[PDB]
Amino acid sequence: MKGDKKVIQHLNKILGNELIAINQYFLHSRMWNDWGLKRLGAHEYHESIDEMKHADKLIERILFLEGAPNLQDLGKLLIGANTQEMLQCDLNLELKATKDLREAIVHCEQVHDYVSRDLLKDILESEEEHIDYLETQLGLIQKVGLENYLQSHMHE
Amino acid sequence: MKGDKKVIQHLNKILGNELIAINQYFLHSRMWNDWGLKRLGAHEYHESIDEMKHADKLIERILFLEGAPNLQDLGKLLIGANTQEMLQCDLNLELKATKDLREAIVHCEQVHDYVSRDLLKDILESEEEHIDYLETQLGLIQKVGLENYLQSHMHE
Amino acid sequence: MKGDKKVIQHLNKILGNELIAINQYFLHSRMWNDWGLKRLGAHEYHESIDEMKHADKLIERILFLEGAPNLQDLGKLLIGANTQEMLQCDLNLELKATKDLREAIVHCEQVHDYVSRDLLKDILESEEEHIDYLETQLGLIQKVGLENYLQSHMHE
Amino acid sequence: MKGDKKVIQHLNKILGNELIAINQYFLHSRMWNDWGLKRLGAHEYHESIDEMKHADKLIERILFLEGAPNLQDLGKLLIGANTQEMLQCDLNLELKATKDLREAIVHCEQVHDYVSRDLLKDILESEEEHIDYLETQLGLIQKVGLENYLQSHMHE
Amino acid sequence: MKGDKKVIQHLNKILGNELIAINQYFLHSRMWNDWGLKRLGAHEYHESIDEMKHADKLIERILFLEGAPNLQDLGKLLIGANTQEMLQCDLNLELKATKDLREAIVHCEQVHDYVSRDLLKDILESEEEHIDYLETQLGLIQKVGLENYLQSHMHE
Amino acid sequence: MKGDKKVIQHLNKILGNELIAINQYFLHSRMWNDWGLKRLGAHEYHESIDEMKHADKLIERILFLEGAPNLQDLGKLLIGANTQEMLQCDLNLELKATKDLREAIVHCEQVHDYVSRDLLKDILESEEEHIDYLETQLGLIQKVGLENYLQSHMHE
Amino acid sequence: MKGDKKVIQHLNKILGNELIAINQYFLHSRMWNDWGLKRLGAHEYHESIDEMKHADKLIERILFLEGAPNLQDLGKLLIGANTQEMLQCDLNLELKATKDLREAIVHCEQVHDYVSRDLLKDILESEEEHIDYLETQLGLIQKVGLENYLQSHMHE
Ligand code: HEM
Ligand code: HEM
Ligand code: HEM
Ligand code: HEM
Ligand SMILES: [Fe+2]
Ligand SMILES: [Fe+2]
Ligand SMILES: [Fe+2]
Ligand SMILES: [Fe+2]
Ligand SMILES: [Fe+2]
Ligand SMILES: [Fe+2]
Ligand SMILES: [Fe+2]
Ligand SMILES: [Fe+2]
Ligand SMILES: [Fe+2]
Ligand SMILES: [Fe+2]
Ligand SMILES: [Fe+2]
Ligand SMILES: [Fe+2]
Ligand SMILES: [Fe+2]
Ligand SMILES: [Fe+2]
Ligand SMILES: [Fe+2]
Ligand SMILES: [Fe+2]
Ligand SMILES: [Fe+2]
Ligand SMILES: [Fe+2]
Ligand SMILES: [Fe+2]
Ligand SMILES: [Fe+2]
Ligand SMILES: [Fe+2]
Ligand SMILES: [Fe+2]
Ligand SMILES: [Fe+2]
Ligand SMILES: [Fe+2]
Ligand SMILES: [Fe+2]
Ligand SMILES: [Fe+2]
Ligand SMILES: [Fe+2]
Ligand SMILES: [Fe+2]
Ligand SMILES: [Fe+2]
Ligand SMILES: [Fe+2]
Ligand SMILES: [Fe+2]
Ligand SMILES: [Fe+2]
Ligand SMILES: [Fe+2]
Ligand SMILES: [Fe+2]
Ligand SMILES: [Fe+2]
Ligand SMILES: [Fe+2]
Ligand SMILES: [Fe+2]
Ligand SMILES: [Fe+2]
Ligand SMILES: [Fe+2]
Ligand SMILES: [Fe+2]
Ligand SMILES: [Fe+2]
Ligand SMILES: [Fe+2]
Ligand SMILES: [K+]
Ligand SMILES: [K+]
Repeated sequence: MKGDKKVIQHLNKILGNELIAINQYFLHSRMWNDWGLKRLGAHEYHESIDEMKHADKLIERILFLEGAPNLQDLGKLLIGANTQEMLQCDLNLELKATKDLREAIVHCEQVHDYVSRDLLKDILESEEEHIDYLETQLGLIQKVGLENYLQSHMHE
Repeated sequence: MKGDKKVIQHLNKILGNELIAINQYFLHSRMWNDWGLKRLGAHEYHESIDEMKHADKLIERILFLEGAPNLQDLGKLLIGANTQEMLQCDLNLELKATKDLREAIVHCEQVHDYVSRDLLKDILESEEEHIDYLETQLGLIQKVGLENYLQSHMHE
Repeated sequence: MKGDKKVIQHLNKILGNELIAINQYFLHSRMWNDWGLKRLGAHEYHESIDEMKHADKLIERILFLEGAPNLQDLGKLLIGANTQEMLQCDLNLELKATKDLREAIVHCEQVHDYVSRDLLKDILESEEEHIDYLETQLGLIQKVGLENYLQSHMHE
Repeated sequence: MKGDKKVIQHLNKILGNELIAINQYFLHSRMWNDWGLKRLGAHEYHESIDEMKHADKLIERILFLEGAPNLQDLGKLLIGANTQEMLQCDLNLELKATKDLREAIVHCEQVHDYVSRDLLKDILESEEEHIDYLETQLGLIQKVGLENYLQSHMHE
Repeated sequence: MKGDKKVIQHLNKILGNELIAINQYFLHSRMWNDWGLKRLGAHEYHESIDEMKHADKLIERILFLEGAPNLQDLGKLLIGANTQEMLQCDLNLELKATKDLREAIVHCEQVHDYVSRDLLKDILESEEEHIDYLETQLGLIQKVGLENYLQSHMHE
Repeated sequence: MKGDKKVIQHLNKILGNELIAINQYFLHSRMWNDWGLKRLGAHEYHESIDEMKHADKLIERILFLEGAPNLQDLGKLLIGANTQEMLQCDLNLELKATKDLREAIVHCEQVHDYVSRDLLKDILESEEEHIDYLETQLGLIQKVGLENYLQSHMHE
Repeated sequence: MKGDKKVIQHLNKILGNELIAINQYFLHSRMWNDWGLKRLGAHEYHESIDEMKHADKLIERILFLEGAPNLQDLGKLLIGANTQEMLQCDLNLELKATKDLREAIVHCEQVHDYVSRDLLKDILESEEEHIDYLETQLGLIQKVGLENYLQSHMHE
């Protein structure tokens, strides 16, 4: 079905953010597992999988709308050197992603692509849950202390 | 069955205390959940449900006794800003509530409303369990340290 | 995540309508039970639970957006003295509440809080089902007669 | 297999009556449901489904006989404004349908299309059960009174 | 264990009331069954059984306290002539019986017979439930009309 | 609940498109079954049932909003003579129908009928899935050849 | 455990090839699904998943060896425009990848990193299986014809 060219460009931009998130979260997950922080690693792995699922739905929609999904252009991964930085790197990524999602939704609405809008709203709800998770972890580090917070995420 | 007018006023006063506790504990539960302290949040939620059940029983008794349950007047909620304050606010409210229950029970005994006395003694048993839980939590914060106490209440 | 201050005001206004509904429908449910109209009583109880779940979702959203849920201010309960009045009182409250939901949705759209919009739309769908239930009951009272209508709602 | 042109014309005429009944009865069903008369609504829905099944068998037989099923021409729906009128509209429609079925059966017999006759006879049996149902409800309204009759058909 | 003579007197007085209610409710039950009002007859039968269980517990207590249970003196049965009168007769009996229960509890409390007091409170709780049932049925007759009320209690 | 008159006109217009599609796809389904192309006939039957479900939800929404569902007006069925034409006729109907859905949604949004908007968006999502199916089949005909495509849809 | 720097370089080079293959195959899978060639789509999906698992193991080994996995430098995706081109692009990628694997294995053997050699040998077995699959499909296209080959891969 012939889609709006600007919508497709937006969909491809959201896809680009997912592809960053996939790799960033996967690496952070394996870094935490490597350190023995297996509960943090397991949770970060599931964040990664969520983004893989987002990317898949974006790819399917771009192809239905007769555009070309861009999986070639991989933007800058934000890799931290410790748990506190890793969480904040993820949270910086998510905040930038939600800004792009909101702008894409505005454009879908303007050209009446309501099905793409709905897809993007679904992704956005998930990213806001991710933001909640990240803010909540950083807040817990402050309330319980870094050492306790890491202790609590050693064993699954 | 026409009840004693002052007994009914006592029952409405107990009901008013229940309505404060429902809202205060429900908000505290959701604050704890929002902070990622989900074991505290789940326990406070069950305390809130406990108060909803007390209110229900009082409402039904007031109606049986041909009174008018007052769900309109909501007294002051005591909303803490951190875990220590939230526990102490709940404890302050429980202590005021039990004082009112004791006076209601004196009046029921005086006019021979033994069934209302029984209902109020059941509520009071529950309130003293609530007090024991709150006092114990505050005690545990001093024995294990606030950061340890909060750590132990992160995960269900 | 930092929410829009006027969206948060809108959410607290919707929450305030929910808190009226919880108390109004709970009291009506227990009044119908007390009269032995158990089928009305049970249906109204489940309406009350619906509103408790709406309030919980609003409370959680407000807190995520870093606002303060307002559970302190309780508006006017509309309590009737018979089945016809109680149904019309509920219907009056739902119509007022849907007006506030629509204005809140307008604001969420204006500032691109699409997740809050979605949540309010979900609540709005529920309220329109509540309206449909209430209008239908008032219509059945006209079609079958009041005494028949009440007879059919005596027994669960 | 090449059918008789006038038989196929008869079959298309019966189908056209089925198409009126599907729509008329589906609308009456949803109106009854809308008014909270859910037992009437459910039973009319099932009458609707029966007519859909009649239409299906007629379409398959027309195509086997190398005819062209006519789903384009929709005759006049008879929509009532209250229960008594809706039942009478349905009955009026059934009685016209059975007149057409009988004439179709005569023609099938005359040209030895015995399998078509058998299908039409099966449909006619169902229409006569529909007629019995409708006549019987109208009699019950008279015997038990309209308000009682509607009361008995509120709840499934 | 030697009981207080006046407590035992009180218990025999309560037992006397139980014996009236057993026969009164049993007869009313069989009258309603005989008339084909089986739902009323079944519920009245269960009230009779309740009173039989009360009598059993009073007999057992009197014998433990080394008194002599009095099953010989049967007070006046109030037998109604129609459903309304029968419910009112039952309600008159219950209200008179709760008056004697309260005076017995006062005396139990006065001589520290706290176990007998607890037994009488449990009975009194059952009697207020019986009162609620009877009051509610009389109220339902007013709200739905006598003929509707009886119709709804023909079939179990 | 009194709805917006132009919204109801839009819903009745969507309903009109559903009624065309019901009959068109049902006839196409039975044509495919009659030719022994049973996998195409079964899938087309399921499209037809999807449309009946859309029609049902529209009818229910129109009645709730106190409008009059129009099941009387049946637009022009596009009936093809072979598989390729039938698929294109269906595709042409869907593309016309999504146009009317988009315009109906614009109007719902403008008058704040957010529940009607959500219902139409759900229908639109389904229609775009239908378009995807149709376009894909026409594409497979080109990629595998007509004879291979038909062969693959003989047997369920 | 400190690993050989040049081994880690080899592992990151292998990882770079996995990352290309993941994206290329995932996009080829979804292109096939979009065209209705769903057997090809599912199989290419599972190839993509295989590469994700190769990547994971490489990432884990690199971290264990105190290296930094490189997920940032995504090489050129080879995207075909039709089934034959897509298969050949995949085969070209696999053949380049196996040459890098053989060179990495030589180096692991030279420095006695026999655990790394074993992991690479397991990956190599899988790539050779991937090569066999792809060569076989290209051969079948020649033996059965392109249209037959695609036909056979439409339905799962
Ligand atoms: C460095 C890049 C990637 C890595 C390491 C990776 C890793 C993984 C792993 C380990 C799994 C679980 C496989 C299993 O054991 O079942 C998985 C699943 C999956 N991947 Fe990836 N992945 C990557 C990139 C991608 C991309 C770019 C996409 C899509 C565009 C994607 C789509 C999926 C999907 C759909 C699943 C299955 C999710 C489900 O459970 O439903 N992946 N990935
Ligand atoms: C007059 C005030 C209230 C009364 C009498 C009341 C009563 C009740 C009762 C009887 C239950 C079922 C408890 C059980 O047996 O499990 C319940 C459940 C619940 N209440 Fe309340 N409630 C009140 C206010 C509230 C408020 C203000 C909120 C939230 C802001 C709330 C949230 C809930 C929730 C979430 C549930 C569980 C619902 C479920 O089953 O999923 N309630 N309430
Ligand atoms: C106003 C037009 C129509 C409406 C609203 C309607 C509605 C429905 C609904 C709601 C169902 C149940 C679907 C499910 O939940 O599985 C159904 C089933 C069905 N419909 Fe219709 N329908 C319409 C027209 C037609 C026509 C014109 C035909 C045939 C000529 C037809 C044939 C069927 C058949 C065969 C079934 C399956 C029934 C069974 O075996 O249970 N429908 N319809
Ligand atoms: C001193 C007077 C009476 C006492 C203490 C007494 C006690 C009891 C008790 C303890 C039961 C068992 C109830 C249960 O736990 O389910 C019972 C059952 C019953 N009683 Fe009595 N009762 C008395 C008089 C009567 C009378 C006067 C009638 C009838 C005219 C009656 C009719 C019945 C019946 C029909 C049952 C059910 C027995 C069954 O299971 O078939 N009772 N009674
Ligand atoms: Fe995402
Ligand atoms: Fe396509
Ligand atoms: Fe834009
Ligand atoms: Fe969605
Ligand atoms: Fe995310
Ligand atoms: Fe955690
Ligand atoms: Fe360990
Ligand atoms: Fe309480
Ligand atoms: Fe009462
Ligand atoms: Fe007092
Ligand atoms: Fe008790
Ligand atoms: Fe309490
Ligand atoms: Fe604890
Ligand atoms: Fe609500
Ligand atoms: Fe937060
Ligand atoms: Fe506003
Ligand atoms: Fe939602
Ligand atoms: Fe509501
Ligand atoms: Fe009853
Ligand atoms: Fe028919
Ligand atoms: Fe044929
Ligand atoms: Fe004829
Ligand atoms: Fe037959
Ligand atoms: Fe019929
Ligand atoms: Fe009902
Ligand atoms: Fe008794
Ligand atoms: Fe003894
Ligand atoms: Fe005494
Ligand atoms: Fe007891
Ligand atoms: Fe009693
Ligand atoms: Fe549709
Ligand atoms: Fe309505
Ligand atoms: Fe318009
Ligand atoms: Fe929805
Ligand atoms: Fe469609
Ligand atoms: Fe065959
Ligand atoms: Fe690989
Ligand atoms: Fe290590
Ligand atoms: Fe080397
Ligand atoms: Fe190995
Ligand atoms: Fe490979
Ligand atoms: Fe197919
Ligand atoms: K009646
Ligand atoms: K072939």
